[PDB]
Amino acid sequence: PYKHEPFTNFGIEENRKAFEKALETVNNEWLGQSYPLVIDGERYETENKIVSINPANKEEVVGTVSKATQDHAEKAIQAAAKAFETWRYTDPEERAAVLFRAVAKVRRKKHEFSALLVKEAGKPWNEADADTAEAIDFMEYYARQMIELAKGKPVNSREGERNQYVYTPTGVTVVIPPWNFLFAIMAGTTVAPIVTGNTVVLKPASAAPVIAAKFVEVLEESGLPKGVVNFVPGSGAEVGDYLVDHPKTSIITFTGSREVGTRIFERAAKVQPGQTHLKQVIAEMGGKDTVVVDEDCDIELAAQSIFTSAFGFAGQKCSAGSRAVVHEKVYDEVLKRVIEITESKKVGEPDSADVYMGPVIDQASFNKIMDYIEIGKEEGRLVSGGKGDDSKGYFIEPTIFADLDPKARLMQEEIFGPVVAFSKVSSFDEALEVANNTEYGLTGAVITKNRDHINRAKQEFHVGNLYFNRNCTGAIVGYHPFGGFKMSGTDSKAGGPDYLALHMQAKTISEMF
Repeated sequence: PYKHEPFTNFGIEENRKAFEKALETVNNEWLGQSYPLVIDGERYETENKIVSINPANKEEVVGTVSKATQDHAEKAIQAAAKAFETWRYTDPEERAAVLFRAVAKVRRKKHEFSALLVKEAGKPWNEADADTAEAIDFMEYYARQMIELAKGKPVNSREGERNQYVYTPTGVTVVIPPWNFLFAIMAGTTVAPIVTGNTVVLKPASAAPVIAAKFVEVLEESGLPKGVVNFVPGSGAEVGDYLVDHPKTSIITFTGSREVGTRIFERAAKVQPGQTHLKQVIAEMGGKDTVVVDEDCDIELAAQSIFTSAFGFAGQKCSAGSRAVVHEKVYDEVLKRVIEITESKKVGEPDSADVYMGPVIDQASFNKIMDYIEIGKEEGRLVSGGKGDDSKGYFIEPTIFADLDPKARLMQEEIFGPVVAFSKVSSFDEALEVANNTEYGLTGAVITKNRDHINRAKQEFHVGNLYFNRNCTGAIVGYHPFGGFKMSGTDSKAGGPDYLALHMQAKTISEMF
């Protein structure tokens, strides 16, 4: 019985005023508060801290969170291990219930959760609203999915026996979510194991730990027993490796970079002394996403599709289309039109609805993107943006490079910033060739009036999320399941039908009479 959370229409004055009301509530009350580690229901504070800043205004502290060590991580694993022993026998109805009232708490404070993402992550108003609505969706949808899974799957029974095929919970689950989709993905990859009866150690992205802290609190208020959820933000150097390596860790659910995910996949397979199981890794490892524009297309749609793909949340999306692969017949026109839409938009602090683009997340991220913009001048032609300054916030203009070789670094490597790369092709055959030439297979868009080309792409464009005559940054839970092939990870389709069963192990029960 599921339909998605409607986005806030920011054209109505009645909606615009409520968000304005909510942002000053966050500005004055929610901000600058202090958040401890949470292990087995107990609050741990350290003298050493992670300081969360407003990326649009680098000297406004959003909050200061305690930083965990290898000892705190050790205690978190045991907390979750011990808590698993009872939580795994909890009625699926009473696990889905924790999610249902956690939804209700988030829906009540919808605009102020959104306003915190604005503050902590530098998210524009529509983007921050979409993240919260998507967080709501995950919880609603995974609650309902567990109810359905508790019915089991039918198998054949011979005359004189009763055969049952059911799902059981697995073990301790290390959750490592990213900074970019700070709410939704972290809400989804946290609630999915918990509703399926597993116990969680949550290592939120240190680039944004206040939302996760606020979310952990929401789950404690929702009926979670001590140790089911554990909050341990810290260094991937000390804490991260330790959680992955631990003998009692059963599953790691990871969303982030390819280089980190590769390390995790490799490390988790190594059966440690005292380990009595094989570790499962669920990994979404970003992408390098492609908008194919055919010879015969709606040009306006092609341009609007490239634009939103490239510059939704300053290009800092796993799904972000940093690649424009465009037919020679329409090349110069589509490029002309993309430049017009791009530089008509306003980049600044998201203190109003009309700001389409905010800043990047931090200094390290600012540097990397700025290091990549230099590479684009050596490899292509700068036709828009390329300017950035980190003096008030980490602000970089939406950047467009043209005339790229299909094998250029800018056409191959994840940038996670407001950058597109244009490449001209001379047929649809060559367009799929270049579209398929990266190490990734997350998302892809095709813009075409040609029916044969749609049908061909359905078989031949090798991405997990394939789109026709629209942008490649859709991903709505229950409508478009999300996950990719190749180096985009293990293709675990978040917000689809198969995802909860990935956290569970099947049990066959048979009684001979």
